Amino acid sequence: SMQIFVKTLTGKTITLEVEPSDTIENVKAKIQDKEGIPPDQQRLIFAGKQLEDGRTLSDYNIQKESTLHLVLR
Ligand SMILES: [Mg+2]
Ligand SMILES: [Mg+2]
Ligand SMILES: [Zn+2]
Repeated sequence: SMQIFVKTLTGKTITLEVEPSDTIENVKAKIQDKEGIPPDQQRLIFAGKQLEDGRTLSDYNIQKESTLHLVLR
């Protein structure tokens, strides 16, 4: 039942419920439910790296209570 956090540029904090197997595309689908940003307009960054829609959270060692950064495009 793992939680992660997404911070927008103006400091909003979105809490997501994810599994380490979830893909980044999944995470954007969850963010869309909460914020109303279509997945194609979302950039997610973690530890400096842009995250790719095909990889999973585990593929990036993103664990419980990690913070991802959300920027638009
Ligand atoms: Mg899931
Ligand atoms: Mg599952
Ligand atoms: Zn995509």
